[PDB]
Amino acid sequence: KKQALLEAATQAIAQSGIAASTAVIARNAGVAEGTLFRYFATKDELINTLYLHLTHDMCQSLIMELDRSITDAKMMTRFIWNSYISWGLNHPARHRAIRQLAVSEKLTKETRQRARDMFPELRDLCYRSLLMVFMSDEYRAFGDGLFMALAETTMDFAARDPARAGEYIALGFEAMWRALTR
Amino acid sequence: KKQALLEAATQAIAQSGIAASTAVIARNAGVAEGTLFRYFATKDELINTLYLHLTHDMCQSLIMELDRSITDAKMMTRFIWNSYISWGLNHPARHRAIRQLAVSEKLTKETRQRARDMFPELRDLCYRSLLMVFMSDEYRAFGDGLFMALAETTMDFAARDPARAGEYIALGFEAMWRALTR
Ligand SMILES: COc1ccc2c(c1OC)C(=O)O[C@@H]2[C@H]1c2c(cc3c(c2OC)OCO3)CCN1C
Ligand SMILES: COc1ccc2c(c1OC)C(=O)O[C@@H]2[C@H]1c2c(cc3c(c2OC)OCO3)CCN1C
Repeated sequence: KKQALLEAATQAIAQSGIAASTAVIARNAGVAEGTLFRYFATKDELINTLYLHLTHDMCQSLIMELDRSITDAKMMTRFIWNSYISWGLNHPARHRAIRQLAVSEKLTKETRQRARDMFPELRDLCYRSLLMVFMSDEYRAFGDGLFMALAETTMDFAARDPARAGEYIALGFEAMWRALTR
Repeated sequence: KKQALLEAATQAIAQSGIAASTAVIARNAGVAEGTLFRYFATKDELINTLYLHLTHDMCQSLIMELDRSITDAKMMTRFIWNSYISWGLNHPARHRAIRQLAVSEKLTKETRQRARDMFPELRDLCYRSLLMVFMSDEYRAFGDGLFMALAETTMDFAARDPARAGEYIALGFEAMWRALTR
C-alpha cells in the first residue's frame, strides 16, 4: 500500500540517506519493487511526496499543540520550538529523513512552496519574525536547515541528558532566535 | 598501521555513527579486530583517541591558515570560520566523525579538555567572544555542537549549491555569531 511504502522510505532515508535504493524500500515495505513505481513513478517523485507527507505530519503536531491564546511573536515561536523538539524526540526516524529530504536537490519548487502553504497560518506564524533573507526563494531551504540543525543538536543533548533537557531546550531556542529572527 | 584503523574508524563513525561495530572498522582496514583491540583496549579508548587525533588534525589546519595581523575579534573569528568550513569540505568524513564523537556519552571530559588545551591560543581565540552559558562546564559541549551543526549546514549548502557558496558561508557565520557571542 501507499502508506506502507512511505514508512519504509522514511526509515531507509533516515538510516541510509537519499541514496536508499528503491529495491530496499519496497522490500522493507513487503511489496515488490514494481509496486513502488506504480505508486511513485520515479525516485524523485517518492522523494517529493514523502517530503510532503513528512512535513504534513510534522506541522500537524506543530499546530496541534500551539496555543492560539498567545499573540507575542517570540512566545509563540517558543511553543513551535518545543513542539518540534518533542516531535523529533518522539519520532526519530521521521526527523532524520525530513532533514535529509529538506536538504536535497531533488525537491522541486512546487513541493517546497506547497509545504509552506499547506499550513498557511503556521507559515506566517513561523516566518514573519524571520530575517527576510531566510524567506527568499533562494535561502529559505538554508534557513530551514540552520533551524533544523540547531533543533537536532538540541534533541541529541536532551535525550542524552534528560535532567538538563529543560535547559538545552531553552538555550537552543534563544540561540535559534538570535540566529534567524530580525 | 594504527592509521588504517583510525581512518577506518573515521569513515565508519561518520557513516554508521558512534554505534558502528569494532568488526567492520577493523575489516574495512584489513586488520583483525584482535589487532584493533591490541592497539585500543576498549571501543571507548578508540573513540577518545580518535577524537584527540581528529581534533588535532582540525585545530592545526585552523592555525596553519591564521593571519597574526588580524586583531579584530569578529574578523579573526570569520577567518577561523572560513578555515573550519574549508577543512570540513576537504574532509567530510573527518568532520562528520568529529560531530558524533564530541556529543557522545563515552568521551571522557579529561579527553575533550585535553583537546582544547593542545592549542591554547586557538582555544582562547574562539572562546573569548562566547557567552558564559557556552563556556560553562555543563554547556560547553552544547556550544560546540551548535557551532558544528551550523557549520555542517553551511558546508552542505556550499558544496551542493556552489553558485551560492559565498552567501551560505557569510549567512552561516553571522547566524553563528548572533547565536553564540555577546
Ligand atoms: C508551514 O510551513 C513551514 C514552516 C516553517 C518551516 C518549514 C515549513 O515547511 C514545511 C520548513 O521546512 O522548515 C521551517 C522550520 C521552522 C519552524 C519555525 C520557525 C523557524 C523555522 O525555520 C525557518 O524559524 C523560526 O520559527 C517550524 C519547523 N520547520 C522545521
Ligand atoms: C582547540 O580548541 C578548540 C577551540 C574551539 C572549539 C573546540 C576546541 O577544541 C577542540 C571545540 O571542540 O569546539 C569548538 C568548536 C568551535 C570553533 C570555533 C568557534 C566556536 C567553536 O565552538 C564553540 O565558536 C566560536 O568559534 C572551532 C571548532 N570547534 C569545533
